[PDB]
Amino acid sequence: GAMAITSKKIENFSDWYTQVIVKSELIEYYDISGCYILRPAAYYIWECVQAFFNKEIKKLNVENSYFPLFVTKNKLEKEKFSPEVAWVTKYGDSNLPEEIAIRPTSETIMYSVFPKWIRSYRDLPLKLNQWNTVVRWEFKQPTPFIRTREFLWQEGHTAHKNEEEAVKLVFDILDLYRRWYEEYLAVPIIKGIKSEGEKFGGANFTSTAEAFISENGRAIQAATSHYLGTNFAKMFKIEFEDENEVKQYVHQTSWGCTTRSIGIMIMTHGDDKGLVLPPNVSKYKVVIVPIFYKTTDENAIHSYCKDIEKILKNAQINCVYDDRASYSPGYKFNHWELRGIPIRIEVGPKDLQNNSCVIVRRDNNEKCNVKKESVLLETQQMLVDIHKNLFLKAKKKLDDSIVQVTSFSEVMNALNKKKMVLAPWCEDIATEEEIKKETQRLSLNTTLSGAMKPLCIPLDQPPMPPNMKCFWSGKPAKRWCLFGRSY
Amino acid sequence: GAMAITSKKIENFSDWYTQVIVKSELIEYYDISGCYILRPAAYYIWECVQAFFNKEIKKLNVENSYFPLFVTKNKLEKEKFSPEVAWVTKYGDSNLPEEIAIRPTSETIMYSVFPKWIRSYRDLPLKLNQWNTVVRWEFKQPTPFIRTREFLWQEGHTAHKNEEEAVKLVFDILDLYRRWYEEYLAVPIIKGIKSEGEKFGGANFTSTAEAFISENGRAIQAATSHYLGTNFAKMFKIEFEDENEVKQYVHQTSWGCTTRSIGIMIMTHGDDKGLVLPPNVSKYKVVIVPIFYKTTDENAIHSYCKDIEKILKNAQINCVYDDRASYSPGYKFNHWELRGIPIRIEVGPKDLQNNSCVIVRRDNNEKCNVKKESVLLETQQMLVDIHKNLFLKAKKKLDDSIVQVTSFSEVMNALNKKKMVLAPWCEDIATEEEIKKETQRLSLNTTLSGAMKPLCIPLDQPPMPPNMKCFWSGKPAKRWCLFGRSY
Ligand SMILES: Cc1cc(N2CC[C@@](C#N)(C3CC3)C2=O)cc(NC(=O)Cc2ccccc2)n1
Ligand SMILES: Cc1cc(N2CC[C@@](C#N)(C3CC3)C2=O)cc(NC(=O)Cc2ccccc2)n1
Ligand code: PRO
Ligand code: PRO
Repeated sequence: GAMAITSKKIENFSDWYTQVIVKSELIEYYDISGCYILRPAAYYIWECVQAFFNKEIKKLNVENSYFPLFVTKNKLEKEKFSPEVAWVTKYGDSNLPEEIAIRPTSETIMYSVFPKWIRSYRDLPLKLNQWNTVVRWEFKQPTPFIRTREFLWQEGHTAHKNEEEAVKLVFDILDLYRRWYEEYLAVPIIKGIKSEGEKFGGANFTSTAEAFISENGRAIQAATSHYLGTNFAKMFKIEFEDENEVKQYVHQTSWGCTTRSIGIMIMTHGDDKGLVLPPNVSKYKVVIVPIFYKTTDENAIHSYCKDIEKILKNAQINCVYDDRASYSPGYKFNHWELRGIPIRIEVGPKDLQNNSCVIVRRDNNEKCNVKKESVLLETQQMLVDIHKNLFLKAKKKLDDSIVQVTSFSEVMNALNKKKMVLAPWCEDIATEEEIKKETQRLSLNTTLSGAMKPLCIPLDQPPMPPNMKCFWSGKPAKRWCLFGRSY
Repeated sequence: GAMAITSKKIENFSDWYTQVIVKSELIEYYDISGCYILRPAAYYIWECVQAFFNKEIKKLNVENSYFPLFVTKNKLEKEKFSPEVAWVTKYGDSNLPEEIAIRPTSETIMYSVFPKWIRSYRDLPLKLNQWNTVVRWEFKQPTPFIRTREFLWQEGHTAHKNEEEAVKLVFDILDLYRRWYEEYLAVPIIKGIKSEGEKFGGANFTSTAEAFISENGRAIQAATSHYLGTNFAKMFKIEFEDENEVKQYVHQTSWGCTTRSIGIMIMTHGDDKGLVLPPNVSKYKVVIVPIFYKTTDENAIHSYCKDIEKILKNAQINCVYDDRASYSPGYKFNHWELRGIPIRIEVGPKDLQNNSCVIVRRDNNEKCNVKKESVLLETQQMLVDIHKNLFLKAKKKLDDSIVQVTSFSEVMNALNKKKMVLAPWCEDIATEEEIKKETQRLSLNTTLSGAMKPLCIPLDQPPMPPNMKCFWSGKPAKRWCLFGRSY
């Protein structure tokens, strides 16, 4: 009975995951499949990254707005997601006069009105962002945080007078996403360009951040930044009069990150005692647990712990003193380890008379004795050191998951050691499907598809030797590409 | 042509309103009726009040969460909004296996899972809040901000071990709503209790803040705080084991405020030059406009204005220097008056050599000469004074809209001078419909209904004389009640 996780992360990944997100109180399941309740501990992470991203995109002059949840068939025909689109058809027990659709993304909704806001070069750039939810009602297997039917995200859309400005903003955003994942979630990502078979519909190109879950060998797209060029401008007639009084199409970007980031964080840092949180996204940085070794007095210990609590709160470090008289210290240790609190301070009589206390890190369980008036400083530093540790332990694990190959015969082996492969590729779009269908075929060897897809063409390219040929088709290769199984 | 408003507020209210919200760039209309785009200037107000409310409800230990947008028929039967509920019935061109509903409110969605979170008195109180959007797909006439089919709001839900705690939280929330409207929107409200015909379905009682628009004589409900008692607990089986090991029902509250607050603010402070913003919800507190009286040099004036801009930004007062070479100073004055900026600073050559500048308040258009090194301080104070002025001018207008009456014969007259009436009332629910139907009948005398409804029973009650009888039914009266036309 007790608590904790009954599956080990390295042995039954999927069940370890569902156990962790339910018992850490991040998530509640719901009676519609693919929909989940975000309880306060998870919503707090989202609020944290929201504050960071809002502050960074105000420096780029992006402004927040809110657009409607619904779109008409009329405006949806200008883009001619068709099966992922949910249709509202009645109110109460009577039918609507015209059925309407719930947004899977806000391109058509927003660009239906862009033309009245953009008429001349004086109106550019236009830079909008929304924090909202979208609905993609697919019938594949959902995964909490990772792939859901309704999810929270941010979506930004910009319009510029030329291509250079737009592309610069695309890559500025992509580095903001790098920081979102590193400075707050302590998660390393790889920047790259999607192949033509995988880019956003209507984009000129799609840039992307990719993460990897090494325990089950799967890549996950972490965020995207599309250069749309003038494609949507042509569809929606977003013209402006330039400084030579010539009509031009705007050059557009759109970009998005979702609550999938939370999932990625859990899958990277979680362990067999459960959740591990980077301090910057944990509401409580410290939990103080008292220990009464049948002590002659509770109240010296109560007094001491609340002294430590006010030391910590005066310096704006939010913490909690678990003084519940009903539970034992061991119960409390596990209760807060499962909920991911980064630092635990224990005081017993032994520590009280040495004017000391025990500090325990949640990441490596290393315990340290520290004098009372030293605790604040040693807490601050150690919070910092926890982040770096999490990050670098994840960074190493990312680096050691990429096997460089030059022929298809090396590929299946690497996939079955739970790796991605970096391979020379001709980038012809037909080969994408072929590679998918062959890797799946040779996967006869755990609920998700064995196909390997192109994940991204890394921005950091290794040199392409002179006559190096494509690992799949034998044609002359153009670039190095990442392939792997994904979510 | 030019710009501005072609209708005066006191003569064609509804058209003045639509002109103001479109031309101040608060709102864009959409091709689905009753749905509106919140452009950045309006969304900024919402973000402001969001920050205030988040900080205040964290002091009450309310925690933010996110629940799904959809509910099943199954969970919707436990509450047996039926016509306001939109039904999703297909994805793409295929039908869903079971149709699902979009939330008009989250009671049934959240309380379907409350029972697994509340099992014992140790689990109470439970305090949740959501920032989200809801859909009420009615076929009455929509009004931007005021009554829409999709709107943004906050909804809080709490569960307590007894009635006293729950009721205390109800009225704590109601005073937070009072502060939201006063300290940020500079809008006075009246606190009261809804009559039994107007309270939330399933509530024990509904407390409410009401506002009044004196230019067209209409009350608007500004926010609500419901004491649900154990009604929803009985429906959803939210039981807990108390400290005497007896099974008890939780006592619940729910409470909400929407973007209707923005509308109320516009209707209170707007004038014939357009929008008037309280500084605390304006992104730009100050706009600096340069004036070149055919000056021998632009650049002394450019230098001076940017000096003033850095004085203002160093002290964290966000402002904008309108240096567009194309437009005249008069154009710029109207451009920023229409957009509601509270303070305008003008510099011409005359002012530059006196080392002075002109400060103009947006509320009363009063202009004042001020020395350069004095500007910061005189800006700060004047921002403050603008708020109080707006508030008290609105407060007076609220007070002078209530006529106290004792018989029905006085009522129609007061309604036609655009007043509310405070009347002695027996509070029998039947009379509600009767009073509605009679006032509408006698309204033959501008697109909205002439019926007068009970708005609220004020918390601030005048004394009820000994044998005072109900103004409608002649029965002995119980309390004083506000009645009027509403939105
Ligand atoms: C939670 C989450 C996230 C995301 N996506 C999309 C790509 C992206 C990135 N990068 C967004 C564009 C920015 C991302 O995170 C997508 C999703 N659901 C789905 O696709 C639908 C679905 C539902 C159930 C099963 C299978 C599929 N669910
Ligand atoms: C913008 C906004 C606000 C609010 N409501 C509700 C009461 C409340 C208060 N207090 C909320 C509970 C807190 C409020 O603000 C309600 C609405 N639409 C509607 O009723 C539906 C509708 C749509 C078109 C025409 C006529 C009616 N639209
Ligand atoms: O869904 C996507 O991938 C793009 C980026 C956000 C809006 N549309
Ligand atoms: O809609 C209402 O009036 C209540 C308060 C927020 C949730 N339900």
